[PDB]
Amino acid sequence: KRKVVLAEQGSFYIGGRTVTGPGKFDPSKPVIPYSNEGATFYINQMYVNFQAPVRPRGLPLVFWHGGGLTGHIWESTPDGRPGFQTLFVQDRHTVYTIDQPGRGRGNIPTFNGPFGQLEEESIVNTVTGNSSKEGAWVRDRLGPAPGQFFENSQFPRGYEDNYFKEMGFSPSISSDEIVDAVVKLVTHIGPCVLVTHAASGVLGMRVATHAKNVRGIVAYEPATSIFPKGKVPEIPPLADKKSQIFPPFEIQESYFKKLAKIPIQFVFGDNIPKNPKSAYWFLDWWRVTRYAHSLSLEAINKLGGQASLLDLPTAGLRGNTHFPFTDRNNVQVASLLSDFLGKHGLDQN
Amino acid sequence: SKRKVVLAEQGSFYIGGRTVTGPGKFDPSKPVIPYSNEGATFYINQMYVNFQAPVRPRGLPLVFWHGGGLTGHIWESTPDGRPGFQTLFVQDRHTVYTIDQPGRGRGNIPTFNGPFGQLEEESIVNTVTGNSSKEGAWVRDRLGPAPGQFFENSQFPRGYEDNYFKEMGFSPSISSDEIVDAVVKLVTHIGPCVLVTHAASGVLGMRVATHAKNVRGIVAYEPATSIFPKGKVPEIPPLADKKSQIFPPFEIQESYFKKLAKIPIQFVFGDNIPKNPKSAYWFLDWWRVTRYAHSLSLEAINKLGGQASLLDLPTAGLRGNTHFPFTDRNNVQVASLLSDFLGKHGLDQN
Ligand SMILES: COC(=O)c1ccccc1S(=O)(=O)NC(=O)Nc1nc(C)nc(OC)n1
Ligand SMILES: COC(=O)c1ccccc1S(=O)(=O)NC(=O)Nc1nc(C)nc(OC)n1
Repeated sequence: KRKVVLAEQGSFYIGGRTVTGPGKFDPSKPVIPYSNEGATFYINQMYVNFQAPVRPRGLPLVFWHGGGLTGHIWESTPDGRPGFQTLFVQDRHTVYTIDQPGRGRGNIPTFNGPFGQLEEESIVNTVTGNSSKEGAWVRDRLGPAPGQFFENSQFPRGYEDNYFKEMGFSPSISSDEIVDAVVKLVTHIGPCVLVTHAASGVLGMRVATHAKNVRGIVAYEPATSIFPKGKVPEIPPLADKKSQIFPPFEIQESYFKKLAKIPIQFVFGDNIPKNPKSAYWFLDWWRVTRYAHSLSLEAINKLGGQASLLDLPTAGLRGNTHFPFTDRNNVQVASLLSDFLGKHGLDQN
Repeated sequence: SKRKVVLAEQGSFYIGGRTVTGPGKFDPSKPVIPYSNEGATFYINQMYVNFQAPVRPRGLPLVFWHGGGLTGHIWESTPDGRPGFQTLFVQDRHTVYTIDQPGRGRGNIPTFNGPFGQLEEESIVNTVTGNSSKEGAWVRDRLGPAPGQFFENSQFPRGYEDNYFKEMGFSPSISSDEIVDAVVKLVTHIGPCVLVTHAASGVLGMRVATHAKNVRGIVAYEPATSIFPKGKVPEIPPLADKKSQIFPPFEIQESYFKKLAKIPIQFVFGDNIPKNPKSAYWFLDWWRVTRYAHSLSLEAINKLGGQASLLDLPTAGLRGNTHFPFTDRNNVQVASLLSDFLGKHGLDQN
């Protein structure tokens, strides 16, 4: 189950821009400590890893980590079982895994001075934000409160430290520049399928509207819904009657209509309440966010699309967290992804 | 195929680090976003580790440790897309570990809710960062004497400058002790192994070896900081500008320094390091004096009974290497010299 035969593997950087400091560079003057004087800095570039099997069949898969994550989540589970990278190379697909700008091996744009500041210009904010272990525990639905598990949980218990260690902050790079890097990658790859997660859900939808090479999307628990501009439906507040889900992203209808031209599947795990749950903010947030996505998919289908919501419990898989692809039953989750690819001919040459 | 690789297994994991906490208690009924430090536990300073194991490995696993401002990418591929040392050594029948050290790449960057690096009133890392420019890296890496220029003999993959410089970035002010600690923990997990280091990780790998008997050999590509027994640093001249000095050598207690005499150690240097003072080119002159300091460090290990050597790539018949010989155009020939070192010491046999 662990063996993999690669025709080739490697990694590269793509996307990004440059910014420049003031003045000139004199190679005769001390280079350390480093200075912005005469400086060119490459910023906002993305890291890309690829592994290609012998005799690939179908389109390459581009696995795009969720918020605060890296391509690690597709390589291995926290307890060291094979991730989707290995499983899909074994399923005969070329597999690309990225670290988006601002995350992991992607660029974090900072210079000589306060974080993110190039002289007078703020490239990214000096003040950061970052979830705690406790916030991630409830966001990911391991259980209703930190340290508590749902009885049915598929989480690899005992490997909590390993799991939370994979998460971190993201600097305030604009979403436009993140989308731009992935559009450039899709242009480089050719026809492909995006497999997204959480924060990369809305970003992958945007990429597809800019890149006809995206031939399908599977999004694991996307975090932000998308609608045509001016056509956001009524979405309730949370059960606390004060909080809202993430403001839906709005795009011009001419771009939104491109989503109707490819198969799209959103995949949700378990333990999302059907009814308001004021005691558990993130559980209630997932209830309303899932509802908003159901409306987003319906809007795509009213434009002639083929956009579906797969609830893993309906497929017979119980207890999945917000990371179904690293849960204990991730092989069965992968089988459902192979099923989607096969139905839509994305596993054939 | 030159690109074909057969893995018995591959994967990645996190190791090392500690936790820090914010004040107060976490209430799951209160809005979790925007993120707060209240009731928070944060995992900080952990390291990312990737491994690829061949079918039936022969000899010790290799741990490739990137230089300053880099990541494990530099061992995966060259800027122009040729195989890196990860592929070459898996093909050479060694299990290969590649790390992103704490503060770099997939390793943790310790920041929270607040100004960068600050957890309430505690400064975990500095808010003010430092980072080289393209121009600083060009001369540090000896592509040529000035940005845009290449040495006549250059092995750099010319035309792929954008790819190359895009791989570099800043490092937060994590203590070197905590970086060493994470790698010591990895070495405990792996068992007997060989460290292959680069630039900034040179001195760190020497330190790891003094804390971890499982390090059975070191190959260091152009280490940046020299190491000596405490209060035994030899006289080292200032640079030709009569103002600058090399990096202050690291000093360790002699009982730890002596551990370096028990294992084979090779430092590898590329080309275009001047023999004589060069006041017009600061980094070239810096490399001249830094290489000299390393020659004295290796001599101090040998005087204690060690097995330390300096491999100048031009003396081995390889001309034009930069500060990254393992991604240069002749990196296959550089790899053959690493295989030679491993074979000489039996580190390629079980
Ligand atoms: C791994 O799971 C997630 O990606 C994820 C999933 C659900 C909620 C939060 C996150 S996240 O915090 O970690 N990433 C994210 O999308 N956060 C976010 N993004 C935007 C654009 N705005 C706001 O605040 C309004 N928060
Ligand atoms: C890949 O090349 C190198 O690794 C490398 C190579 C040559 C010089 C410098 C570096 S470095 O940029 O990372 N720095 C390093 O080794 N640590 C460090 N950094 C600074 C800024 N100051 C001091 O001490 C004053 N030490």
